[PDB]
Amino acid sequence: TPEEQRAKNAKTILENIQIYERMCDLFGVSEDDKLIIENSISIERMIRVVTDKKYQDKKLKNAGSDPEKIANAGKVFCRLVESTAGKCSARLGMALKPNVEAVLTDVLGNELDRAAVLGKRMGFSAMFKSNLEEVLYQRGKNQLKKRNAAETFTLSQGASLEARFRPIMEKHLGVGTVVASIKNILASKKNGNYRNKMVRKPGGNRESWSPLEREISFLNKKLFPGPMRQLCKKFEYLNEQEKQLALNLMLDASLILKPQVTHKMIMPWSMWLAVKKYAEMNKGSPSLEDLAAYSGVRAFMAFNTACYMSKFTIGKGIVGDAEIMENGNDKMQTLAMACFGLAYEDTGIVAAMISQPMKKRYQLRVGNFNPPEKGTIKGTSAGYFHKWAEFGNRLPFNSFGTGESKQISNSGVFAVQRPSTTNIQRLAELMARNTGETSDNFTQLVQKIREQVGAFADQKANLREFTGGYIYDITDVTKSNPKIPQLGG
Amino acid sequence: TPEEQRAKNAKTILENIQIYERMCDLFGVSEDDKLIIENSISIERMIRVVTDKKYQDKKLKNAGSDPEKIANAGKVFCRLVESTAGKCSARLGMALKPNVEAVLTDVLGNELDRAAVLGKRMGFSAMFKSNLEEVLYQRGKNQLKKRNAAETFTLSQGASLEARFRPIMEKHLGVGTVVASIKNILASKKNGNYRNKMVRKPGGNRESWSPLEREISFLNKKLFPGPMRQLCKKFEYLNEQEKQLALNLMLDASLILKPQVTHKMIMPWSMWLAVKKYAEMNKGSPSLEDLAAYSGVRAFMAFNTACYMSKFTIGKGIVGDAEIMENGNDKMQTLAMACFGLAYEDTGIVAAMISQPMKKRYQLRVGNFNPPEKGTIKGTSAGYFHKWAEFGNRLPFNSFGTGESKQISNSGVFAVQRPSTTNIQRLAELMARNTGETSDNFTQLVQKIREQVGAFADQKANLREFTGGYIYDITDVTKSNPKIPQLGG
Repeated sequence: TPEEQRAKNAKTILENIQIYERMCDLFGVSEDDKLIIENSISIERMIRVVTDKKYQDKKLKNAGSDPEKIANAGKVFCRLVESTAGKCSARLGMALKPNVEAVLTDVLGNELDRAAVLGKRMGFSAMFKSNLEEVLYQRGKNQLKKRNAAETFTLSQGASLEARFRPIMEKHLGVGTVVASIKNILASKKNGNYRNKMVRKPGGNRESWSPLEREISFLNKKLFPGPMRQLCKKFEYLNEQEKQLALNLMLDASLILKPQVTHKMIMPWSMWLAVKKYAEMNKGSPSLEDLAAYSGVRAFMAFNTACYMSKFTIGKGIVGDAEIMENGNDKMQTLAMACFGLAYEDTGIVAAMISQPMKKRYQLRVGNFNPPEKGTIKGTSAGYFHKWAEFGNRLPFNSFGTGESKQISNSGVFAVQRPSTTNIQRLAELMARNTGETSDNFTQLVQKIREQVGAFADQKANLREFTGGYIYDITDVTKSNPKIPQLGG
Repeated sequence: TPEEQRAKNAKTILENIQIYERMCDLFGVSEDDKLIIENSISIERMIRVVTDKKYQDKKLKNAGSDPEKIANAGKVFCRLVESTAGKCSARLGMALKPNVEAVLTDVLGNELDRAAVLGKRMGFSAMFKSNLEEVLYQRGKNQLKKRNAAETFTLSQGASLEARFRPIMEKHLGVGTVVASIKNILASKKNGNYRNKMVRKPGGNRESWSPLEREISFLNKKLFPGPMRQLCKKFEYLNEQEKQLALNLMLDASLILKPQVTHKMIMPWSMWLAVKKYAEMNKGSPSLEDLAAYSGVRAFMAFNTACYMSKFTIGKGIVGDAEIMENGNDKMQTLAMACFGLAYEDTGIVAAMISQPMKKRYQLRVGNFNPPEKGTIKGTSAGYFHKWAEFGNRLPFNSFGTGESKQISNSGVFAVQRPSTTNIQRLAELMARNTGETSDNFTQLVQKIREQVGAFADQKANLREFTGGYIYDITDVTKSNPKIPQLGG
């Protein structure tokens, strides 16, 4: 089956490629300029705007009698990079919404109303944009609405998304994204700035239910087994302030605790195009199905492949303010961060894989990715993840558990006078948990969080990776060369 | 929106102008004598007396049977400047309370019972009077009641106000004003010289609550983030002596610490009239909406505009006692101080903006602004703030904060053996602050104040302005010419 999954993935990407090629020709993009990651972003952006069904309802509500509003409902704009003589600039490409719909309906089928097929791939793109926004600008103008601070922001990977995508992206969003959503849903229940809703998810659960259930379900799919998932089960029976308090403490606990939260890679569509043209310029050996997965070393193959000759803008100006500034390899880091979701990964790990030193925001420099008045083109530094690694989704051992099967209330076939490993107390706890015990949960789990943090603050002594874990060479997807990132100071 | 805010402001001032024009004609003021700032003050004064609802309740309580008390309840007096042959004097203007009420109800609407509409503009005027009193005479006869010393007085900007205004003026009053109020409220709880009360504030908070809450809220709106606002949250749970002790130390800390406290400009109503007549004498180019803001360089435009030809009294006598005395430009300084609230601003900054040397009380001379037996008129020195500056409301960087987003408990997708930036200790502090930790706060925050002062006593090395900050020319609202006030001795 996984080979056929790589094939369906390869077709999915080939569709995105065919759309993008058509989009590039549609706005008049020059052949070399098609490679541009900024152009990837611009097309992907335009597709979000067109596909924003909610905002289209609202647009209609204010579209009024004005013939200028009505004509601009037919036009679609795309700010794109165009180059000449090694210099580069923006152009305002324009095509009608039916032109965009034609390409989309042609490649994905007339039933774009299969919200699953278009929304899956566009969720992944919107997530990549959300990633890049998150590394860029700490979401300030959105958090002035979404009302929460920097630590909450760190756990809120993917929370730059338009609301419609948040259901689609369930697995990969950082726990804070869900938490912030719930906290803001309680504000919406005061403010009326919202419409409440009901949904269903085939292949997962045919349950037919609201944001309340949906969020709690996603929260259960994320939280740590035992106490935190038990708080997740309690959650419908917390009062609203108890929900906010619980959310806060769980969010804080999630700053340490790393239960199942899903990584993903999303390279830009122009990098997928770059992979196609690379395969072409390699004369019939690099095969996209070999790269066609949301997981595993195939992702590092694809990124380092893009690291041969892919192209992007350099503005002389900065996403910065002081006189200290730094090079395109920092853009290359930013791209990598956005592509693999590295924003809360270990910089030391990354420093060894990228095989160059890593950084914090006080040090990070980049451009805006938005097509320029004037600037210059640049191409990729070779092989950049000169070491790779195996991906993953949870803590090494989470927390200390019970005996695995022994030390329970002993059985006795043989008629012999005996001691016993008497354990009726934890047996009665297992009965209490499976019967759904409900008295003293909030505080109980608050305390359990307090002491679990302490236990973890011991467990750190070995709580570090899946036990084969090292930064192997690109000559060593074979995991032959186990080596550590750093000793310390 | 800000253009429309300038328009509503311009209408607000035009109303004040129409009231003042009518007031000037009502007491028989000569056309040139209408410009007089002392006349501005006298009208504004009379309006306070009429609008003092509390003191009108008390007046009724002692009005008794006496027909002389009853007739003088109908009369309203106004001591005003009148001039002849370059000499000047007082006249006791008289009009009935209904005459004053007619002008007010005519221009602001019959519902002067819209306490917001009249009280907003009158709070700003009463604040200007409080400013001028504060620079004049260090509030001695009020502080014999309000029981606190010179340093407390310096932080108590606006504390000359009648009580009713203190709620209205919440943003701009110096922190000491609130503090002194709280300390005197505790004395009132012994002495019974008061009635306690309840209020609500739309557009801000629909909470419906007493001076205790109101003061604590205003105090929270002022105090420094972290320790001082945390003391602000504790405050309801301090004992009464602990409140007094805390108030003292916070007040002392506020002598160094400059968290958010709001500047304002209030030029005299006769200076707004002077702006009108100036516009008139300029034949259709100076526009009041261009000047219509409580903030920004528009204020220096208006003051320097008044600096063309505005007029005021010179008495030969002095608010002074020794044989050393000095000129009308010192009145001009006093006016400026009262107009912009400069009383605790840097004299060096002001010396460069006014483009002439600045002073302390041992050097400051002025008149009483109260219409005279005999004296002479004088007019303004030209362009007086020959340099201007950008306004502001808080310290440059307050105090040193955390890392902004990095150096928290690291996440790990990749299965690799690793060090960590282990920071569980400050993570547990963030949990303690968001859970509302309550054991050891008074002393804890006393200590935090002690050490914060020390940290600040280091941080002074750069703690100086918003980083673009200089005394630019009036030819340079364009901020083109960055230059420093002084090097030192």
